[PDB]
Amino acid sequence: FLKNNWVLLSTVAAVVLGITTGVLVREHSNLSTLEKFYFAFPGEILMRMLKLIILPLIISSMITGVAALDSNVSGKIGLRAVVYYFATTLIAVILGIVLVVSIKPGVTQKVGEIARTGSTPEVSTVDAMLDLIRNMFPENLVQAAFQQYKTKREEEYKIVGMYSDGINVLGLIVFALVFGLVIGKMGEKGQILVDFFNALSDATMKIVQIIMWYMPLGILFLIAGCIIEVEDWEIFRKLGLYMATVLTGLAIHSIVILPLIYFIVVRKNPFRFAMGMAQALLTALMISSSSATLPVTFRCAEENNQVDKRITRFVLPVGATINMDGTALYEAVAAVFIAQLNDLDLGIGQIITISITATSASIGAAGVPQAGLVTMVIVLSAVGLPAEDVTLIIAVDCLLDRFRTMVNVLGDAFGTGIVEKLSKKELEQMDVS
Repeated sequence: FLKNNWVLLSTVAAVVLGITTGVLVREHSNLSTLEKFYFAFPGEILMRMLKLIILPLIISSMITGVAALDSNVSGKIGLRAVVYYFATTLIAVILGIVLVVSIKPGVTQKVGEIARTGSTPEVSTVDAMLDLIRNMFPENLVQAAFQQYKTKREEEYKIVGMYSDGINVLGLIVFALVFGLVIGKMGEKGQILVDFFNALSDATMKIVQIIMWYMPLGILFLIAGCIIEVEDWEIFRKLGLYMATVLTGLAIHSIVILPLIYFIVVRKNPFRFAMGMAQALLTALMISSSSATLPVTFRCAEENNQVDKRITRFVLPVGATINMDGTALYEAVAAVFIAQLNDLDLGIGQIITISITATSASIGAAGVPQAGLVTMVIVLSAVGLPAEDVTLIIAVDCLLDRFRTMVNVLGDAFGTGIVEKLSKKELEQMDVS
């Protein structure tokens, strides 16, 4: 078993050791504010090392996957993937609404005891929905590689725009898809570009494999530092039911709904599918970033369970940005909890409004600095509640974001096989032409 499953064993041992180190240092020592940063420094180095790979990997993988197919086949596969993602997001939103309504956590608790932290960002709903489309088509490609576009109202108000930092994944993916479609059709004129991007993708995969060797040491200090940062257990005890209901929703989704759909579509063991991606699930748990974890998910999905290259190369980059299942669940649950905190009546129209708003805003908050706060503000504004109440959950927002990424990765892994089976006729038909 050793020397072949070394990476997974090292990751598990690092997780256990980091938990032990963090709890011991917190319980039997006291550190200053500055020293915790120097204790978590290796985690930051690992996080920037993983952040750097994202751009070339995403671009080359998307271009290769799109150019490896034909126009009609690419259209059909993209349509199937989009339909599957939308259906699973809508089902997740319904599940979250039903669970949070049935549990009724906010009624028993009192608003006065809970303390507020952080601030409420200024959000305009229509402006955000238009910013999505504006970012879909950036003005500059080089600027789109590390910057995003934002618009705010100012003055009977006029619109003024500005550029802020942050890689624009959506616009890059759209342009890569168009470029891959074009050079797939060019043929003998675009073969050199296809070869260039294939080589770039392979080199990026090798660099990722190199980074995976150092990953466990970073993970140890990442976990230890994250555990150290907690101030007291009173905030967790007061908000225990909120974590209970979000985690119950995520677990129910992951264990029931996705394997059930997999069984209605295909016929195999969904749990054999799920157990082969433990490395990717852990990667998601500690790194907690769907884009950063993409190389690991790619590698595990390609190697462990033998999936075809075209389906993986085309489904994984799209599912990185579009698939938002845990996010929507958390938005719905937290928003309804906030509504319960205040005096409100749960009408059917209001529930339908929340159901639509959670999905729409979660799709809107696909890639942004703080998706959760913006989505919560949009949902509250649609309902009519004040936007200041987003501050309460911030103290316990970080914990769930670790499991949301794991759920998203599992959903992408299941959807890859689902689409593969669905379009298995085309793969065989076009193999010789």
